[PDB]
Formats: sequence, structure tokens, C-alpha cells
Amino acid sequence: KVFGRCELAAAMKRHGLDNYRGYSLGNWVCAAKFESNFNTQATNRNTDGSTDYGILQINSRWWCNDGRTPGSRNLCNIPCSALLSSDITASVNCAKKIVSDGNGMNAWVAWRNRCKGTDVQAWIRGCRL
Ligand SMILES: [Cl-]
Ligand SMILES: [Cl-]
Ligand code: NA
Repeated sequence: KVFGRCELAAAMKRHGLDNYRGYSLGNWVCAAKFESNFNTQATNRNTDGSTDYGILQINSRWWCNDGRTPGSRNLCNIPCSALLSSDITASVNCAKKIVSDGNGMNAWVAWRNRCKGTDVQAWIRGCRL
């Protein structure tokens, strides 16, 4: 599923992400735009052989099982394929664990480089929430 901007914002707010660990909703929408272009089916292979999955590009080296990243962990206890669903519940729940792990949203490279320090409220401007 390719989300609209305000549609995704409402779903994330309906999933508890607004101000989660201090990150306003616009941070999460900005991250999803530049990680996946709001596409739940996005995948990208990394040099080390791990793969990133879904609307927030969660990496199989630590967070999910895809059967093809030897020596990796599955800290969200899910198959990586579950992160590609049109229902974003599994991605949101796993993102809550990532952002709690000490490094905040710096875990998402595109957030650090394209969202951090910008007017992220602009990403939810005009949405009914
Ligand atoms: Cl915001
Ligand atoms: Cl933080
Ligand atoms: Na894994």
C-alpha cells in the first residue's frame, strides 16, 4: 500500500507515535517519506547482506527474521515479511522498541540527514487529526 501523507499521519497517531519518547508526529512522517516514499512494500539490500523492510526500513541484522541474514538477531520477534503489510501495526510496534534503545531516531539515517533540525511540523500541516 502507498499511503497518503495525512492518511499515514492519522494511522501513526492512531498507533501511539505522537510524542512517543519525545518525538512529535511530524518526525515519524518525515522519516517514512524519505525511507520508503510511504510504500509499505519497499525493500533494500545492504552491503553486509542484511535487508531493510517496510515503511520505516527496519533492518534484518537486528530486528526481524528473514532466513537469510546469518548471525543476526530478531529483537522484534517477527518475520520481516510482516513489516510489508498494508496494516502498519507490526512496523509501529517494532519502531517503538528501536527508538527506545538509547539512540532515539538517529537509528534512521534518512531522519538524521533529512529531518533532524528541520521544521518537521510541516509534514502534518493541513491534516485533520
Ligand atoms: Cl510535528
Ligand atoms: Cl532521544
Ligand atoms: Na534477523
